Amino acid sequence: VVGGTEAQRNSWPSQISLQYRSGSSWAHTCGGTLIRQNWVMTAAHCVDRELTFRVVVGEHNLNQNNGTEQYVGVQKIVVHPYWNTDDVAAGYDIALLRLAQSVTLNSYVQLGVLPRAGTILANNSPCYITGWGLTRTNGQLAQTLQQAYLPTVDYAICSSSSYWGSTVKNSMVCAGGDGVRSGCQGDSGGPLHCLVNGQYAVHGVTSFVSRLGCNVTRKPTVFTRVSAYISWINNVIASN
Ligand SMILES: C=CCC[C@@H](O)CO
Ligand SMILES: C=CCC[C@H](O)CO
Ligand SMILES: [Ca+2]
Repeated sequence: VVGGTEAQRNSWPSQISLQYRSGSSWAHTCGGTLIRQNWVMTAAHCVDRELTFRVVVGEHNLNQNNGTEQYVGVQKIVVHPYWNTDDVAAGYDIALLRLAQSVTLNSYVQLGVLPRAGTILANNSPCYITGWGLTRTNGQLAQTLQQAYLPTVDYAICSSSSYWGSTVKNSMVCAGGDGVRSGCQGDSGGPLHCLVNGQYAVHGVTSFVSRLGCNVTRKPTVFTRVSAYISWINNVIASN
């Protein structure tokens, strides 16, 4: 997250860190959202490669022991059937991971709330992006969980020539674009928490940003719209 501030360690309990084994050590690669004690929602492009993955819940500081972490392996990866690695702009950047074990819920580990199917947020709705991703374009990962205010930018506008144009679809949500705050490499798969009816629900899964840079004016961060996949999500967790 570029232009963010450290989050209180118990503000976003559904946030998880997706990591892969590099030889003998583990490295953070993406974010994700705990939606079931044994299910995690993330971006399909985060699990495109065939590597060994593990999920960490109740995490705050990646390099320090917080005394609240839970490490669990991933036994099943269900990528959306229409996902195409070479065409992220086509959408469908979403995947579901069945964890090898059910995590224990507590003050630092909670389930994220999903929106009602087909829900569209009004332009400029209040949302927050969270993650341990790059704090600067071509920079380095954040040690502590970062958060940033990132209001939505509706489709009509986001798909206009002055913004993303035809690269953005109605199955995506755009947020930010003030040239100061944004998601960045390492935040992918993470949540876009939006305040609706006095409650924060996960309306997006971080998908991509501009090739020019992370924080670019008129180039908001693009997210997979969760409300457009509610049926698919339930169908998967119902038969797996
Ligand atoms: C926050 C998303 C970064 C994803 C990049 O790979 C796209 O340029
Ligand atoms: C296992 C801890 C996460 C490591 C990070 O990717 C950077 O050191
Ligand atoms: Ca830690």
